[PDB]
Amino acid sequence: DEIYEDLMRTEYDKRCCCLREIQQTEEKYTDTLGSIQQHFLKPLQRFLKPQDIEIIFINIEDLLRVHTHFLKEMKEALGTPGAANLYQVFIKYKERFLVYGRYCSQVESASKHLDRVAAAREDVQMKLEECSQRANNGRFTLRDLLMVPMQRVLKYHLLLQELVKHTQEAMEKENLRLALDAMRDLAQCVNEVKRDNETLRQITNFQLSIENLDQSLAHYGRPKIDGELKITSVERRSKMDRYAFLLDKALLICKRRGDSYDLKDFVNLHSFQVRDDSSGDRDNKKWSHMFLLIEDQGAQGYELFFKTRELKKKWMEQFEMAISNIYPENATANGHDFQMFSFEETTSCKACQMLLRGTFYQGYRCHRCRASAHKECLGRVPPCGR
Ligand SMILES: Cc1ccc(-c2cnc3c(N[C@H](CO)Cc4cccnc4)nccn23)cc1
Ligand SMILES: [Zn+2]
Ligand SMILES: [Zn+2]
Repeated sequence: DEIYEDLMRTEYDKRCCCLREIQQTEEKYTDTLGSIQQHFLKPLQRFLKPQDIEIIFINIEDLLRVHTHFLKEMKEALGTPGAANLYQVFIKYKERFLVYGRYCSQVESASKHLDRVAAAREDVQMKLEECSQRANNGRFTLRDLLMVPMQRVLKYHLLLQELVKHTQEAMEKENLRLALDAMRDLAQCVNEVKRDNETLRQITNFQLSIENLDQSLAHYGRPKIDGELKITSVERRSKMDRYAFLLDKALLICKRRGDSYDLKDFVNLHSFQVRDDSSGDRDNKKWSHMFLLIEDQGAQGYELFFKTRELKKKWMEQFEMAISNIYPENATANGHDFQMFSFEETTSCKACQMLLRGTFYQGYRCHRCRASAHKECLGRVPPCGR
């Protein structure tokens, strides 16, 4: 991005040059956090209402407080001849940079609110231009500066990557790779928050469209796939034209009515299994591509028909992915009973002790002992009722 680019401006040169670059951009970034606080946050408190400040700036002050201490510890480690303790700074501050979670989640809606407050008031609109002049001579608006903290967290792993490449001492190279991994994890934490928020928006849209559904879709996990299909059942053997929404825990069978969809059948995937039918084959005919969805006690069996082989293939992989998410490998290992969970507060995995990243269905919780864990960590968790 152009705004970040403009704001941030021998074999062992490269190694030493990278250290200067890291320290320079960190000072430049901490001053930018200071600029938002002094030139925008304190003067706008006299204009905007307290709730508007809370929404637009979020925890910006706490970010500045964390980076003030980070730049101080960075300077001491880089200062000492050798800079061998630099890796320890990045490892310690990865856990301190958790404060970014709240920021990353709320920043898009803070930008939207800032636009609304400025559009409604020429008074605020003129004060926003005034602040930009006193801080950066109008080169950067508050709108662009509030997006800078997010651009910055995604740069740390690109900075340490270059430093690792140009480090020749095998022990310092190995220690810096631990700091590089920890920074690569921080960049993944951002993606999980953006990705989960987009899922939460998609769910909201589906609630609007689906009629006669008297339940929140958030209870069924993540949307998998949605689309037209033909359906058959044991008691009604003729193909019914339908629209289906597949989420991790449920399949909704609806009837399309322009934009609106009327719920006809609710299928709870905890009790159902997928069975392939290769009979409709070699893409012979439209609507001949079928698989079965059978209830685990033989109570019901649905035949699902799709227009093409490509479509049927895609739906089958998504049903497999959904049932694997309800019932993952080692879900009942060591006395536990791990089930899909959406965590409100910041939580760590009982097995690897790492964060359950994101804002929606981040992992699993055993209902018995209440231990939290990642999908791939279930078998490693301590036995239920230690
Ligand atoms: C740079 C960066 C660092 C960390 C994050 C980040 C990613 N996921 C979380 C998290 N998740 C919890 C569930 O454990 C729910 C939750 C989510 C968001 C806010 N508050 C609570 N807690 C703290 C931070 N988190 C994102 C970006
Ligand atoms: Zn884990
Ligand atoms: Zn348990």
